[PDB]
Parts: sequence; C-alpha cells; structure tokens
Amino acid sequence: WSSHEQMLAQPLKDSDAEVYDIIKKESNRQRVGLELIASENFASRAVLEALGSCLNNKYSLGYPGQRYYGGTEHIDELETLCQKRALQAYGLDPQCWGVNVQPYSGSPANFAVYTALVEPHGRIMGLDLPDGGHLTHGFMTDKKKISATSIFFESMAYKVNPDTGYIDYDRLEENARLFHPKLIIAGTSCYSRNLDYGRLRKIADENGAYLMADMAHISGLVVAGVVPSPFEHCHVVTTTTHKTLRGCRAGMIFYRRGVRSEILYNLESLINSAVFPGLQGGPHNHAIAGVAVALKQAMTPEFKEYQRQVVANCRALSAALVELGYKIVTGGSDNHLILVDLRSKGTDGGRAEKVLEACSIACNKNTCPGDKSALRPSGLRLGTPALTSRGLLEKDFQKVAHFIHRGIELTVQIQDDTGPRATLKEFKEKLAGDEKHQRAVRALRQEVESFAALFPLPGLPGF
Amino acid sequence: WSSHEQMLAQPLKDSDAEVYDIIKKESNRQRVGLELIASENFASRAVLEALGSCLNNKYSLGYPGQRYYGGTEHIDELETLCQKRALQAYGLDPQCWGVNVQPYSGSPANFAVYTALVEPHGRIMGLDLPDGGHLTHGFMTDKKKISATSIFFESMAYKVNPDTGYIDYDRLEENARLFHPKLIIAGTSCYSRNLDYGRLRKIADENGAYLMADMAHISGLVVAGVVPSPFEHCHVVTTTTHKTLRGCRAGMIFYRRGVRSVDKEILYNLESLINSAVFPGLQGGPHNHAIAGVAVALKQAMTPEFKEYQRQVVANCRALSAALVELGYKIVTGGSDNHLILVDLRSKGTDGGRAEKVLEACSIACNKNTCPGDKSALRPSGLRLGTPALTSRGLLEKDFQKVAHFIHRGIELTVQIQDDTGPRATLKEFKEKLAGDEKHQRAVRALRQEVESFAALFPLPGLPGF
Amino acid sequence: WSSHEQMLAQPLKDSDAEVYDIIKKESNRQRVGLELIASENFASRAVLEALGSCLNNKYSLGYPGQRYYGGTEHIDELETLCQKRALQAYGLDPQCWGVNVQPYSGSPANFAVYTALVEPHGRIMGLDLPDGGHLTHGFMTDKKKISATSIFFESMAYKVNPDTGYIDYDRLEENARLFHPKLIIAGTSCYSRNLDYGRLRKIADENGAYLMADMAHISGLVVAGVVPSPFEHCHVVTTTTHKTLRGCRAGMIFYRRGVRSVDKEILYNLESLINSAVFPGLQGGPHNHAIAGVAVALKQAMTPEFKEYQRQVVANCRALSAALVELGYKIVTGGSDNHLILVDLRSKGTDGGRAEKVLEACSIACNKNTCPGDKSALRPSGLRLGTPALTSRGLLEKDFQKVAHFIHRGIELTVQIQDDTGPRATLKEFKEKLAGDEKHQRAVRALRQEVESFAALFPLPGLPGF
Amino acid sequence: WSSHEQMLAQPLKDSDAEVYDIIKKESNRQRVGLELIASENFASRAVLEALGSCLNNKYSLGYPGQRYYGGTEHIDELETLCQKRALQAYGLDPQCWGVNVQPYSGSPANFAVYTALVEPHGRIMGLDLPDGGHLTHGFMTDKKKISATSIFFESMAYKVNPDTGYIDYDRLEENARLFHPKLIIAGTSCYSRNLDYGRLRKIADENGAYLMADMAHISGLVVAGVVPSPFEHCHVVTTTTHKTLRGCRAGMIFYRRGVRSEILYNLESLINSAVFPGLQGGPHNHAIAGVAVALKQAMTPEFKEYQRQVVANCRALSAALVELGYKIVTGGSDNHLILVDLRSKGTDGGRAEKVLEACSIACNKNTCPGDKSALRPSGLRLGTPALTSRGLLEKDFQKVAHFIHRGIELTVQIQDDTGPRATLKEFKEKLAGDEKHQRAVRALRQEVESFAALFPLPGLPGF
Ligand SMILES: *Cc1c(COP(=O)(O)O)cnc(C)c1O
Ligand SMILES: *Cc1c(COP(=O)(O)O)cnc(C)c1O
Ligand SMILES: *[C@H](*)c1c(COP(=O)(O)O)cnc(C)c1O
Ligand SMILES: *[C@H](*)c1c(COP(=O)(O)O)cnc(C)c1O
Repeated sequence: WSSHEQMLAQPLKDSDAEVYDIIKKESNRQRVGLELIASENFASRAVLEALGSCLNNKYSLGYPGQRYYGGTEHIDELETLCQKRALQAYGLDPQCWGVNVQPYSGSPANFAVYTALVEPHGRIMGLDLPDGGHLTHGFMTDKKKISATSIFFESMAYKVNPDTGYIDYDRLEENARLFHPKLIIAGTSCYSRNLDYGRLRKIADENGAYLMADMAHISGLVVAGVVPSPFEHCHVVTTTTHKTLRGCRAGMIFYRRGVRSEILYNLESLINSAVFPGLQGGPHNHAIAGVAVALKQAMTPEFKEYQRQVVANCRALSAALVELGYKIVTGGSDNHLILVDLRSKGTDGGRAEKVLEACSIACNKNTCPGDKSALRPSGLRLGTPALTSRGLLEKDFQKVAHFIHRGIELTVQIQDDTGPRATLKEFKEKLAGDEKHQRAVRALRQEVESFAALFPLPGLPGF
Repeated sequence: WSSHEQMLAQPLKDSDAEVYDIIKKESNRQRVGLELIASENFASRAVLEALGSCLNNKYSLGYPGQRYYGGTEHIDELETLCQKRALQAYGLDPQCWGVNVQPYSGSPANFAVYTALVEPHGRIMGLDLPDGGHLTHGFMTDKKKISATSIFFESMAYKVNPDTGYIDYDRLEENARLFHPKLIIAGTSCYSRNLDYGRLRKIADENGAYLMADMAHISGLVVAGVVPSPFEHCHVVTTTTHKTLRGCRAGMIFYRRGVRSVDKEILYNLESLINSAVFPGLQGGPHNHAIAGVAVALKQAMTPEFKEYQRQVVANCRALSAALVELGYKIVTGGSDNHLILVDLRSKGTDGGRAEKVLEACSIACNKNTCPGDKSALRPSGLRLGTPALTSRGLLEKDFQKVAHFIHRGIELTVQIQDDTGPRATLKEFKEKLAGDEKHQRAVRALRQEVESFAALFPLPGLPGF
Repeated sequence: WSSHEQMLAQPLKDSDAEVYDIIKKESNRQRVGLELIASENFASRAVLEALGSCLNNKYSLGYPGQRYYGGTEHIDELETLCQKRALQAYGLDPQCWGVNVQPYSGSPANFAVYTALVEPHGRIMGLDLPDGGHLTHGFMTDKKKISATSIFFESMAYKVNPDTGYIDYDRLEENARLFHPKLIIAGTSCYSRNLDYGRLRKIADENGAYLMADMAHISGLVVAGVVPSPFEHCHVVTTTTHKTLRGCRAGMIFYRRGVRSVDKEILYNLESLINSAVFPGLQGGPHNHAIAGVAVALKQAMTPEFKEYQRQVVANCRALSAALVELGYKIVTGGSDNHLILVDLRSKGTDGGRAEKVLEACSIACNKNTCPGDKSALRPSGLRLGTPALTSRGLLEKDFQKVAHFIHRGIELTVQIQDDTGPRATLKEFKEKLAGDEKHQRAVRALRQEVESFAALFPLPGLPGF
Repeated sequence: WSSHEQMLAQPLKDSDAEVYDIIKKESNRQRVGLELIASENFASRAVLEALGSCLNNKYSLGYPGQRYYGGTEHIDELETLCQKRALQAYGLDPQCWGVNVQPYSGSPANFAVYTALVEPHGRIMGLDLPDGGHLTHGFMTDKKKISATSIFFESMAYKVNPDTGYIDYDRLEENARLFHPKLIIAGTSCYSRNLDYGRLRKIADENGAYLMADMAHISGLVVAGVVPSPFEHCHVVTTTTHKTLRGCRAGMIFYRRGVRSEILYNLESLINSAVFPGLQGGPHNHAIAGVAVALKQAMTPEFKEYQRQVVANCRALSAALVELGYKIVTGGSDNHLILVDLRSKGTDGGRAEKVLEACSIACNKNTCPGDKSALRPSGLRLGTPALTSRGLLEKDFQKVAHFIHRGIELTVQIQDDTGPRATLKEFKEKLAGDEKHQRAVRALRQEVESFAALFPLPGLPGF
C-alpha cells in the first residue's frame, strides 16, 4: 500500500501522540526532581541513539563463530567489539578472562550462572535481603519460596553483624561448613562498604565452591578504580550495565579462563550454553551496541573523574547529614550510597519516603541491620550517581542534605498530629488531608524543583 | 573533566565512530539483501524512536497497582495504556482476560508461565523440535537436558505424522494419559498450518492440564484476523512482539480471568501466579522503553493498513509456494495457511544445510530445518521460508515469483557444488569448496549481483538510512 | 525381678497366650481354606527354623568384604554362602554376575536399584498398573504421585494391547524415544505370559537405558527352567524370595559384572553403585536370620524335587484354565505360560470386585484385578488365580478341576446376589446384602462346608500345626 | 511327590547341615564373648518363636479395616493387638496418639516419615554424624550425598559443643532461622545424655517445623521410665524394636492425633500412605507378632527392673573406668552407654577396637567431639544392655572394666613397638605377628571367655 509504506516511516510524534505525550511528561518529571535512588542514572545520548538503530531488526541466534543463521558479518563485529571493550575496561587479560554479553538484564545474568554452575537444587549462599542483599541472591520465608533463585535452587543467607553493620565473615565461614554451598555470592543492593573478596575466596575454596561477585551497584566505581576490584579473587563476575556504569539495561557475565590449579576452568562453555540455547533466544543486538558505547565512554578520563566526584559527593552528603544529627549505618560509606537510620529522629523509612516523594525528592526505604520488623523499615537508602551525572558538586549535596532534612521534619510532624501510634494509612491521610501539611509539601516541593532546574538533564536533545 | 557533560550530550556519530560505522554497514546489508527468514521483520520508525527515549532512565519495580518506589505517575499511564491496547488489539474483554507486559522477550515469557503454573519438575508437553517446535517448549536427548525448560521441568514432546506433515492429535491424546502433563503447549517455529486449539483444549481438560498457546510466529496474523485466534480455547497465550507483530523485542503473557468451571464454581488463579512469577520471581526492573515500543506497535497493528499488510503477507506466501511447486519443489503438507513454508529439498537431491550456505553467499537469507521424515539432524532436508520481512518492503505476488526463481537458481548452484565435492564429503568440506573455488565463486558473484539489484528497488523501513 | 531370666527362656505358649492363640487360629484358617492368591505360598519348616535362630541377635553393618564392627566370622560365612547359592541356583558365572542379599523385601530391592542407577527425578518406564504392573514400577494419576517410585523419580507406563492382552512392544519402542528413560522395567504382578526380554533389551540399548527385570512372581519358575530366564538379556534382576521361590520374606539384587560394550571397551559399574545404595544408602543392619532363611530356600530350590514341583505348578495352572474355559469363562490372552491366569468375568455378567467377596466367604482366596479393556477401576472385570500355594499342598490336575467347579459355584452365587441387589447398587450395598441376608448366607455356608472338607484332605506345610 | 511332601517338613538340622552348623558356631561365639556394642541385645525365646510361625505365609496388603485382600480376620487381630500394646507400653491415650507397626526396620521407619511430612528436597536438620548422629538423619560431604536422607532431601546437621560434649541448642536455634527446616530430628546413636525435647519443640514451633524423635537407642529405657519420655513434646516418634526394647528387628512410627492448635493433626493419613502403598508392599506379619510379644514383656515389672539394672551397670562401668584414669565424654552418662575418649591414654578407637575384638570383647570406635580427623577416631562406644540381659551386675561390670583396661594397655604396647608414627595396617601386622603379642591376646582372651561362660545366654533352648 501507499499509506502503509509511510506508517513505517512516520515519526513518533505524528504516529502515536499519546505515547509521545507520556514521554514528554516523564522527561519533564525527571528534570524538576532530585534523584537519590542509588540504582538510577542518566544514559548518554550516544547510548540511546544506538538503541533505536536498525540492529533491532537483525535476528542472530548463537555466538560469533557459532551462529545458527547467516548474514552476521557485522553482528559478529559488534559482539566481538563489545566483548573486547568489556575485558579492556576492567583491565582483564583475555587469556585469563572471557565474557558473555547477551544477558537481557542483571537478574537473567545471575540466573544463567546458577543454571550453569549450580544446577537444580544446588546450594547457594548470599547476603540476606534485610541486610542489603538482592532478590536474585535468594529470598524465601519459612512457608514460601519467592525468588526464582530460591524456587529452583537451595539458598541460605548469611547476615551482617547488627552492631557494626558489617558482614559477619566469621559466622559465614562456620555456616558454610554445615550448608556445603556450591556457590557463594559477593554482591549487594544496599551495603555502603567494600567486600572482603579475599576472605570470601578462602571460604569458597575451603568448601570447594565457586565465588561469584554481583557487582551491579559498583560496576562503574570498579572501572574507574575508585573501589577495589572483585576480579582479583572471584571466579565469576556478573553485572548490569546501567546503574553506576551508566549504560542501557542489559547484563554481562565475566568468567575465568585457563588453569585453576593441572585442572582447567570449564566456566566458559557451561555459562555460554546456559545463556543460549539454555535460557534465552535471540540476543538484543541494539542493546549490545548500547553497552559497547557505554564501555568506551567508561574508559575515558572524564568518566574516571565522574566516578571520583560520585564518591566525593556521597562523603559530603553523609557528613552533612551527620552534622544534622542523622545516624549512618556503619558510620559512613566507601561508595556511592548510604543507609540512613531514621530511628535517630523517631520515624521510619516507610513514612519518610512518601513525604519526600511528594516533595519531588526520590529515594527508597530499607530495613536497617537492627530492625525487628520489615513492615516498618528504619532507614532510607540514598545514592549520588544520578545527581552527579547532572553536575552536582559537594556544595550542592549539602543543600540537598538540608532539603532531605526539611522532609524528615515534615514526616515527623504529620506523625505528631497522628499520635505516636497510628497506621501507615492514617499517616498518609493526615499528609494529604491537612491545611498546614499539604501546604508544607507544596512549599518544599517548589524549592526543590527550582533548585533542580539549575542543572542539565542528560540524554536526547529534547523530546 | 569539564568535557564530561559534553560527553553525555554528544551524538553517536561523534561519540563512537566505530559502533556508528557498524550500524551503517548493517543498515546497508539489510537494504541489498532478500530477507526470507520467517522470524524477521522491520520495525517502524515510531517504534524505534520510543526505544531511545528517556524511559530508559526510569527504574520502577512492581506493577501499576503496587510499586516498590515512587514517582511512577507516567510509567503507570504507560504500562496501563500498553495493557489496554494489548487486550483491545486481540478483541479481549478485560473481565475475561488480563495481560502482563514486562517479559523481556519470548523465551522469558514462556519460562515465567512454566514457573507459575507448573512448578519445578512438573510435566510439560510440546511439539518436538525436529517437527517444528521451539526450544522453550522442551529440548533434551537421552543423555542431556539442553533447554532450560527441560532442565527445570519434565518435558516430553509430541510429533507430527511424517506422512502428512500434520500434528498427530490421536497419538498426543493417547500419550497424555500416560504422561499426565500439567501443561500442554500449542505453538510452533516451523509449522505451516493452523493448530486445532479446540482439540488440544479437550485433551488438556481430559488430563486436568492447562492449555498454553505460544503464538509468537503468528501474533500478527491473529490480530488481523487472517488465521484463527487461540484466545477462543486456550487458558494462557504468550507471544513475542517482533516477528509478525512487527514491534521491538519483548514478550507478553495473556491469561484468563473469572470463572473456570462449575459443578458451585471455581475461579481462575492465573493472574496472581503469573504476575508473581514475572516479578519478584524471575525479573527485576521492567524495560519501560521497550514497553513504550510495544504500545506503539500495538496501535499500529490495529490499523486497517496493518490488516491489509497481513493479508498481503499470506497472499505472498501462497504465490511463493505455488511458484516453487511449479518449479518442481515439494512443500511439506503441500502448502501453507500462514506466513511460511518448509521446502523439502530431497526432491532436488540436496539438503537445507548446504543450500542455506549457498543462498547466503548470494544475499538470500533463510535457514535450514529438518523435515518430518529426516532420519538425521546432521543433514536437514528442508529450508524454511517466510514472507513477513519482504512484504514489509512492499513485495507483491509478482515479486515473490521472481524471488522464487532466484532461490531456484541458488538451489541449482548448490547442487552443482555438492556433485563437485563428493559423496561422503563433510559440510566442512562443502563450505571450503564454496569458499576457495573460482568456478563456483563466479557463479555466486553473478547471482548475488542480480539479487542485490532487484532488492534495491524496494524501500527499507526504519530510520533515515540508520 | 529374679523371674526376669525365667522370662527370656519361657516358651511363647506360656509367655504370651494371646499371641499364641492368634497363631493357632491362623494356622487353622490356612488349613481349611483354598489359597488361589498368586503371590502366596507355604515356606518349608527348615526355612522357618532359620528365622527364629540366634542370628537375630547379630548386628553387622557393611558387607563381608568390609564391615563396620568385628566378630563377623560366621556372619561372613553365611552371607557369602547365600550369595554363592543364589548365583548357582540361576546358573550364573560369578565373573559375569554378582548379587546383593540384604534387601529387606521386594519393594526395597527395586527402590535401591532406582536410587543407584537412576538418581532423583531420573526417568523410569514400567508396565501400567491396570495392565498388570506393580506399584514399585510407578504409580501416579494426573493430580497425585502415589508410589514412592513416582514421588522420587519420573515414571511413565507402557501398556498392553487391550485386544490381545499382550504387551504392545511397538508402542513402547516409539514412546521410549520421546520419554528418554534411563531405566526400563520388565516384570509383572498379573501377566500370564513370558516377557520378550530380547526385544526390551534392544529398546533399552537404543535409548542408552538399563534393562531391569523384576522377576518376583516367576523367580521359582526360572530356577526350575520352566519359563525363559531374564538373565540372558537384562543388566539387573531383582526378586523377592517368597512367592514362587517359596522362601521367607526378603529381596535380592542380581547385577552384571565385567565388560558392557566395546568400540576400547567399557566396564559395568553396577556392583559398587548398587551396594552403596543398599548400604549405607537406604538400609542399616541386615536381617541375618532372613539371610539364613533365603540360603536354606535356595538350596531347596536346586533340588530335583523342587524342579518337579515347578513343573506341577504350571501343569496345574493349565488344567485349571482349561477347566474354566470348558465352563465358559474367558481367560485373558486365552491362556497362560506360568503359574497364574486372569479371568475376565464379564463373560458371566459380574465383576472381580463382587466375586472376590463371595468366594472369600466360601473360604476360597483370590483377588480382583482390572482386565485390559476395563473402562473403570472401581469395577474391575477379572479375578487373578494362581496355583503355587495349592500345588505345595499336593493338588494335582484332577484336584484343580474340582477347584474350578467350586470357583464356578461361587461365581453363580455372586451373580445371584448381584441381581438381588440391583443395577446402580454400590459395592457397599452388595457386601451388606451378602452379610445380612439368610438366603445367600445359607448358600455361602453350604459351599464353604464343601470347600473346607475338600481342603482338609491335603497337608499344610510348615511347623507341627503352628 | 512323596519326597517333596517331606522336603517341606524336614528339620533344618537334616535339611541344611551347612547353615545349621553356622548357626551353632555363631550361638557359641555369642556365649563365650563379652558384648559391649550399645546397639545389641538378646531377644527372648518367645519372641523368636513368633518369628518362625505360620504368619510368614499370610500376605496382607493394607491396614486393618483397609485390606486389599481378604482372609485377614486373625492378621487384623494381630496388628490391632500390636498397636494397642504399643500405645499402652508408652502410656499414650489413643485419642492423642496413633501408631503404625509395619516398617521393616528403623531406617525404613525414618524414611517413611520424611517422605510423608517433608517431601522431595524438603529441609531436615539432625545431629551431625561425628557428634553422635545416625546416618538416616543426614550424611553428606562437600562433594557427595551418601545417606538416602541426604540424596532425596536437603539435610544440614547441628553439632555438640566440643568443650562440654553437649548439644549446642543456642547455635541450632540460630541456624534454624536461616535454614528453615521443615523437620528437626531429636535422636542419637552415640550420645550419653538426655535430650532437651522441650527446647527443641520451641525451636521447631518457631520455624513452623515438625519435631521428630528417633528414640531407637533408648526406647527400652523410655518404657521403663528410666529416662524422660519424648512423647511429651514431639509430634512424631520413630523407633526400632530391637536394641534396648529387646525385640526382633522391626520399626514403628508413633504420631499425634487430635488438635494441634482450630487446626487438626494430619499426620496419621500422610504417614500411613507413605508406608503403604508409598514405600512398602506386604507387611512382615511374623515380625509384627514378635514385636507384640516384645511389647508385652516390656510392660512387666521384671523388664522395668532390667532397665534400672542397665543404667546402674553403665554408671558402675563408667565410675570404674574413671578410677583407672579414663576420660568419659561429658564426664558420664544418663543412659545405657558411654563414649570413652582414649586420647587420655595415647591411643585411638580404631586400634583399640581391633585388639579388644581379638580378645573377644566387642565394642566399636567412634569419633569424639574434638577429633580433627575421622580416619583416627579418639573414642570407644560402650553399652550395657546385652550383658545386663545375661545377668551381669555392678560388681561384674567392674571386672569387665579391668578386662577392657588390659586390652587398652595391649593396644598401646603393639603401638610402642611400632613407634608413635605408623599406619593402622602396620599396627595390625605387629599385633598378629609378634610372639609376646599374639601371645598376650591369647592369654587375655582365655580370661575373658572363662568369665563370660559363667552367665546364661538368652534365646532358644539349644541350637
Ligand atoms: C538492581 C540490581 C539487580 C537487578 O537488575 P535487573 O537488571 O533489574 O534485572 C541485580 N543484582 C544487583 C546486585 C542489583 O543491585
Ligand atoms: C541403630 C539405629 C538405626 C538403624 O536401625 P535399623 O533397624 O538397622 O535399620 C536407626 N536410627 C537410630 C537412632 C539408631 O541407633
Ligand atoms: C522466536 C520464538 C521464541 C523466542 O523469542 P525470543 O524473543 O527470541 O527470546 C519463542 N517462541 C516461539 C514460538 C518463537 O517463534
Ligand atoms: C509382590 C511383588 C513385589 C513386592 O514385594 P514385597 O516383598 O511385598 O515388598 C515387588 N515386585 C513384584 C513384581 C511383585 O509381584
């Protein structure tokens, strides 16, 4: 047809006004808000351009040199290039390390590794969820298995010491001798400290287990050399490509090659087989191009500088909050985030996140090591990656600290009008249903959005 | 250091010349070639524009109803809109059907359903791979379990009758009574005929099993009303959004809501089990930019232009099959009801394994596939051919007849090379003969030229030559 | 307190009058009844004497080779002797066959083999229960797994052809290619014909599976050479020691040793895997008194008298079947090659469910069983009849013809009662009609008298009326 | 035939001379030896008579009131009677407790319970093997699963404190919150102390798990009221019928009936279904008769007296050994056995058991809580049930203590001639290959066998 020939060439603005409008409103919402959620960032224009390329059309099952279909000359150049930049970015010798770049995301990357090295019902140990662990590391209760990791495998968590906020390696070492894990996971979603990879490797070798690092949250810090690298002691390293690496959504699996002890590593073929034809079908080539572009950007001195600023910003933010009387779990941080214990102010993350949200300050609740209840998490997780990508510096994060402080005070107030004992649903009602309050929110929001508009919003020119 | 901000705003062309160059060469490769691989298509510009939006930066966990974090006012509008268009596009009453739009792709969508309704080691039955089934429907040998479906669940396949090329429903009905499946899969990767959903539903109900349709390959034909809908008898329907639906890569899970049976009645519990399996079960944050792309593709799929596109797709397949029959080729089941056909090359004394390589060198893309008969997977007898991609470029019946002759020229050439390599020669040797033999290499070059010239006559959908 | 020692030396008759009385009544019940249940027999006095020996007090763990504790000089002589007699009795070369004699019973013997060669969730194929298979070969429905074999492993049955009553090897061969079993079971609980071990071995080798024979029902016939031996084609053979072997309750596992295949050759690893599964895998200390009983039964089974007993067993079954055919009864497969027959009572308008109850009240023991046809398990059409027990009491062909008429009288009576209860009457009601109805109760009493008088004419093997 | 008619009536002595001879030699070996293996005993004549009855011929699938075959009038009387005596013997109200008497032995009884309440891959926790646990409670290494319990289910052990020799309940309570067991096992094969059932029940209820007691070793002590009963806090109790109960080999499963909390107990049908048709076929009726006879004997005042003597004998034996300078794990015992730590004499159980065996003194090696190696167990497990059934009293066990002591000295000697460092195979050679030694053995053996012949050997008149 003559009209069908152009339906395929019509711009989004004309083709789908409704979706186009939603993107515009979301673009604007991101501009006037303060993003403190530790897992978010702003991808560069170049990365986003690669996502909408014609690579979306190429279907290519398999791997370079092992393709099911033909016509993959350029797709091979792409994937090969992506793998080369991944090893390079982390300073890895291709004779000792290899990498798979097809995982659709972080969760799928972890699952493929378990499938490959652990097998159904094999034992896996990971940091407990309320102590800062991730769902894919295992999540189950006494009556039900929630995470797919816990459903298809046998997981058992290890905890942090509630008095220090640090991972209790001694207890882990002891429990591992009884549990007999086939794989131990070193990775976190809400832990402000570096992990003792060396100690974990010793514990893993003691039980004949593999040591897998999930560096999703610190992958960017690692490339820049701002926090120790897990590649020195781990057998496998998984990671997402967004978060601190600042790329598009996707995942990667790094695995050791060569001699293990003369015993040789068999990780490569097991992992590759698990990703495909095991768990996935055709790879998302447009996403692989986006990652390639993100990895090149991550190797620039500018990126290195960005990462140093990220950590500096976190330090300034934590210091400013301590000065305002806030308690930081473990007293501080070594990376991009901090867990703030709000008990030091008589409130909780559950109520605080809602008030701050209404004020255009995004962050999320999280349980603190102590916490005797998950229905009333004591802390707030705060991260600096996103705002640092917008150019905020130390002086800016001190102002951010005051805005957050204003928020906490407000959440406390809506709490003093409700009485020391009241449900979360009563609190939210008194929040949006009170002259002085919905009015307190409106005022703080205005100051927050004005301050936020002073900074550039990375991405495509203008949606 | 100051150039860090100038780094996040820099265009791809300046930021990464190497990747930019690869995209250009791939864009050009797609333009001068003839795409006959049944699972490929060309996504519209609008869809691709949605993929590179700022939706990439939004991390949301959970569903529109209950999210983990805040600031999802617009993400909720998006996902909700996407779900509404999905039900609408397939003519489904939201009181009887619901839909999850977060699966990252087709394989993940199927796996989430198994995880939800079957549970570890539960029994699943699907069409055998060499008979046209998909990996995610189960794949194992007597010594090893390859597909994740076969590793975490207990799968057993059902076959097609090798004499008719059709699915043997009688044998399936019998074997199901002994196997006791908890779920039966109705879906194919290389089957040219409609599926008897009604018959499969009866067999499923007989064993108390769920009937799941994987309509990935025909999802576009279904929307246009060109082939019967699986929503009439199935409990669950999974699908990819690319392939015939012509969207970006992603997956969707449709499930029934309301009353299942009586006596006094019992309700469907598919919704919460499936939603829980997708998240927090198997996935983390949804890819919102991909959900926007799907939304855009679903709106385009409801237009009369799309419906006309789908009619042309089937008409093209019919013309292509007729033209090949006229040239003496054997088509499994003798023909097709949809977008593809499986060509049995034994009728010409060669096989798909060698033919696909020669055709590839001539810029004609397609893939080998075993035929129902075939007593060996190392020497598949057929070639799977699809019309979706080329129809999106505007080819009509007369164009597919010309395509048929180009393919025929290719087969003749591969036969010439096969006779030159020997009898017990290996594919490895066949490919080397095709690579370093000026004689054949000259035949290839000539045919390639004609194929690429003919292909340049048609527009390549997408962005402005990117 | 001083009478404690006088307590450990006191005879059962004085020590426990109540138990002693029960044994007396049971001994008498066995004497005046006609035992036609195919799985029963009467163990010799010698065997029973070994069971009550001081071997009961010896706790030994491990095997003759390597034990956990000491003081096993004689226990080693015993187990070693038992293994030697087992191989000998079946004419097996110890260089090609080995045997484990610790299983506590038949079910445990099978389970240990599955545990050793299959592993959790491994695939196993066995004869379907309603077609004559045993529980330990797999038993599950579409909603629940009943047998431990079906709970810990993945089982799928194969069936007999309902028109011929024979095992459909063709369908099994086909289904095995799709199911991929790791082990196939050749053994039955209610099948009157010989098994085609050769054919099953070919099918097993085709799928790389092990072939395991469960010869529990025919172990005695095999020793005597009255039916073909499964040791010619199987990799493993399990069996109970009671039933036709006429020993005490226990089980044994025979496994091949040496070279399995070539190319350069590979060895059998069955021995250590099986031994490890029995102990320390599934069992603790072996029952030595039971191992002594088996040893004694194996020596008796190698005598010419035993061989003659086994020939009489088969001849009796043939006469019993012929006599029933003459009375108009239908026998599945038309006859038998061994010790039993499945009688299809549809040929008389009744079913095994009601017939077994009436016959029981007349002191004629047998059990119901579904026939290949049967469209319902709640109304089994047949009766399984065996001759081992009565042949051990000396009945000959002319005696089994009289037995046939008594059974016939029973069937006529159950038909009379069925017509009196109604059409859609329940078994519950059928049993109540048979219980509180002087008319039928008078018919029962009369037939019972004739049956018990005829049965008292024969000796009851075992101890002196105990 | 006329000769076949009598092959079945011929006595064992004439029918099978070879087997008959073996029984005679074994009967004699039992008479002249000193049985100190804690799991052995001598069954009464009455019990043995029931085993060789005509009950061996009756095939009866199912349970009373639920039979597959007919002609079970007396078999029903038997099983019913056996169940009634089992409940009675332990003072259980049939409205609150039920019992299955078909398990062929102890291991099968445990396995059926796991099959019924845990299901494939369900989690189970039991006392670690080297700390006194039993195989059926779980046994696996970092590379292989040995016990069927560990192969079909997911097991993890709990340990004893190596400094006190007692079960560390605190650590168990902590690990259970991470492991999430569906069932916890309270039972031992080599533990001289009573178990804190109350504490274990609290831990089980805390994780929603079932508490199962395996009282195999103390079932006789329990009936007599010499050690606390596990029926006060457990949901299920399994046991063998030999060992201290002094019956034939068989097993039983006791389970609670009635209201659990209005939630009702579902143990009965699950357990019955698992035993049959789940795991077993026809029950061994002759063994059920033997158990019935053993249960009646266990309820007599004479049996009660026997059990008091058993414990008194153990106390005297332990005191006499302490006086000779031997170390007893946990310092003593509350029951029929003791674990002797031979490190206090510079030798190990591995070597000592062999020397004592050569001297006609039966016992077995066992690791001590400390032990940094299973290939060189430090202790010897000694039990008094068997010898007490032969009439030994306190004064007799003091003499037994000296004989054992003489044995230890000899094992040490063969050890001083071999040098502080030598393999177990060299030691055994120097034992049987030395004039003074094989001569030392012969002498002690003579004294041991003479002393042993002074006591009656329970059982059948004379084989
Ligand atoms: C966020 C996060 C994930 C989830 O990533 P997805 O790409 O959303 O699937 C996985 N692992 C860790 C350690 C994380 O922080
Ligand atoms: C000895 C013992 C067993 C083993 O009994 P078997 O009857 O040999 O199978 C099981 N459990 C415990 C606690 C034991 O002491
Ligand atoms: C292609 C295809 C798939 C796989 O989809 P992916 O999106 O590539 O992961 C699944 N099912 C069917 C029926 C297909 O044709
Ligand atoms: C009877 C029978 C069994 C069961 O034996 P048990 O000793 O009763 O436990 C197993 N297999 C077959 C083939 C049988 O006939």
